[PDB]
Amino acid sequence: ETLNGGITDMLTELANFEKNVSQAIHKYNAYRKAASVIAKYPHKIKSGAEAKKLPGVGTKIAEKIDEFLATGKLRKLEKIRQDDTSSSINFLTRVSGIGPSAARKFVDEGIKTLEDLRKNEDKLNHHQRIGLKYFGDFEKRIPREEMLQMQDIVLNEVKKVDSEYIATVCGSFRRGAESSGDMDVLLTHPSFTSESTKQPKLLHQVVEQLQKVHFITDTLSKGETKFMGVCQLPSKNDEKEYPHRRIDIRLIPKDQYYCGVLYFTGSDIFNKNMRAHALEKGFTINEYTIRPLGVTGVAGEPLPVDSEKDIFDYIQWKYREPKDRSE
DNA sequence: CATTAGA
DNA sequence: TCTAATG
Ligand code: NA
Ligand code: NI
Ligand code: NI
Repeated sequence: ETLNGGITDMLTELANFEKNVSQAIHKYNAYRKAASVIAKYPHKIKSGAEAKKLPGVGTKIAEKIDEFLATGKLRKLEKIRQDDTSSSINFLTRVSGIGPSAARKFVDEGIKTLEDLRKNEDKLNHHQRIGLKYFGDFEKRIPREEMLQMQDIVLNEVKKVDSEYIATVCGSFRRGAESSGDMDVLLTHPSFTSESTKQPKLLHQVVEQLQKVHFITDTLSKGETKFMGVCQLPSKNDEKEYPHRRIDIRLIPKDQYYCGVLYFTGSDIFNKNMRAHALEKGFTINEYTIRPLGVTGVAGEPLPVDSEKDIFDYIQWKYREPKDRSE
């Protein structure tokens, strides 16, 4: 957590680069397990040789570790940091819609910057285009103050359309966060579950709703179970307009809400820990359900859930307010 | 880890 | 169809 920092950080710096600027899936894959295991080791790596005893640690990384340890740097680490092409790749990546593949592609073309990106707006797809348009807002944080306003509106229309609608704004927001990065909206309806062969319109209704009243302004990707867009708060009585903010709505079988609800609510660790618990308590938890464990090794049979409580009761745990779902 | 776009 | 990119 801190005695192997410099090792874990450089190593990750190492991993990410092969992953991105290079196409070395394995190397990359190599750098991460080590940085993973060099992470769990309870003592101060004092030498490569020392490290080396590790699993996944070979001659290459170890050699590396000696250099880092000896001198407070790595050349391999310094050259790349310096490298313009590689730089650029990391940057271009920042364009929502922009992935390593395309970032590499734009580069060879000579598209390095932001401006280079604009000047060839033609070269981008919708997504990337959108992203291009809202790069500054895109990167900005979401004050809960606003998260407050946002949610308001959204349950509003949701309701408006059909009163049978269940919207919940999940994630860090849900957990009290003073700030967020995009809103996540969990959506369900009775009239939609596990079997009941869809009702794409269900999602459909609501997205339309939001646009209709101007909350929704763009479309990043619209599917029959997963929308992904952008949004904006009606810029007041002037002098102050709201920054474009990402958005995502998702339909779900009413019979698997809460797990997902629970799940998407985190925290990652809260989840992981609770789930870990369910295991002892003879259960299995995941994003869509809750099945009791059969000694045979495993088992199935999704237990009925009506609320965040049910899952709790099941694994006979203390109800934890989302506030305190931190871990 | 699944959904969407896209070519 | 596969491959990319988001979450
Ligand atoms: Na990106
Ligand atoms: Ni368009
Ligand atoms: Ni979200």
